[PDB]
Amino acid sequence: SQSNRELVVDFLSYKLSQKGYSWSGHSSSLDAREVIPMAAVKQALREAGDEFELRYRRAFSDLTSQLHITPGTAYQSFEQVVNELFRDGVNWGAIVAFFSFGGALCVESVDKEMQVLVSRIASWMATYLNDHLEPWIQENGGWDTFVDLYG
Repeated sequence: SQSNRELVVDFLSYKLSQKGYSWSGHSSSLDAREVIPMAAVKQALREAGDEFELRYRRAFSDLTSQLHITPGTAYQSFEQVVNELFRDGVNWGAIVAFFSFGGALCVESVDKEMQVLVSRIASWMATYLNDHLEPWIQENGGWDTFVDLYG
């Protein structure tokens, strides 16, 4: 899904900019599956990832330090480490923790001067979302529901 790549890239750009860095009248019909506009998915995910970042100073330290992310890291290690964010199963709060992990991974790579990692990390996130999370999402009321719940 394109829309998921668009979510990833928006959330990351947002987080990088936030830390001072850089990435580099018609409604839907009812038969549409998401009738909620993408802008509002994005806005809600931005806010929730911001809120998640404020509650959890700690998180990912074991996870990011398990990762030891370099230009040699494969997707499979990222995947393994992300699986642990979902150890107890998928729910919307763990989806926010995932995006937030990706964001923190990006900020860390630009800090250690490995800009090249940004689009890889995004790509791993699109892949993870599409392989692993999107099937749960589209069976749990879509990003429409996520906006309902957090927006």
